[PDB]
Amino acid sequence: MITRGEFFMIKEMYERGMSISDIARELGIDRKTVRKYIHSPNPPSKSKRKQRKSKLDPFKPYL
DNA sequence: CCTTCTGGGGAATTTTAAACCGGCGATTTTGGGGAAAAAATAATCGGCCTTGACAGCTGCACAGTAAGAGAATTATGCAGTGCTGCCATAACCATGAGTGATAACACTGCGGCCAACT
Repeated sequence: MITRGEFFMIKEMYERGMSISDIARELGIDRKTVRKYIHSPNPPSKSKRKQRKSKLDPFKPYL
């Protein structure tokens, strides 16, 4: 979940010719994570989750 | 008057410094698996801050359009009646097939009789 700026920085510094491992060191990210993000379309910073059960569900129709 | 010393130059050789390229040893990095920790997200909890309402109640008036409710009128479909013709059914006889009936034995249902308890 590296933010827009983090992903932009990773992609740019990698494409400039800078080595990937020291890129990860500089940005404080795991080498596997950085390498995976190298070949990625756009910055991933969103997680989608659907609704979940609550306590007032059985009573909701009655209310 | 003569001899010896020295110096310059061209060629041959040697050594050391520098740079490249290859080989060898070390660390790094990538990938996968397992555990631990952090953070993010959602849900649930308590509580503070702020304000609306409760103060008789709302039914009516006008505007225009549309609908509808009741009564009178009209159209139409059903019904009723008479006369004639055609189709259906019914009546009889014959023959075949199905079912209700009859005999016999076995099992079960109902009515008459005896006994036990209150």
